[PDB]
Amino acid sequence: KRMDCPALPPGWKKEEVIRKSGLSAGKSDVYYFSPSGKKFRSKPQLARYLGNTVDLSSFDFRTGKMMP
DNA sequence: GCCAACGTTGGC
DNA sequence: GCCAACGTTGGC
Repeated sequence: KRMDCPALPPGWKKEEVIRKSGLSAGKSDVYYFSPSGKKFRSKPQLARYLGNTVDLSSFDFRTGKMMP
């Protein structure tokens, strides 16, 4: 399920999807959803949308935490 | 050797 | 044409 990510602005949720098939079966991808449902797949994609709203330079994309 | 990042595939 | 799932690799 999509769980709230406190490091990001209110309404931002993150979800982790285990791959089901193929040679990378078992690995996982992380996605974020904006307050309005829009899907982000990488830290630079989040960065382009959020801009000056929050400094994502210490943001660990995979876990959803600022790692100082 | 690993994986972030994002192109490509397959199904719709 | 859209998009979720998977392949792929340059940079580390």
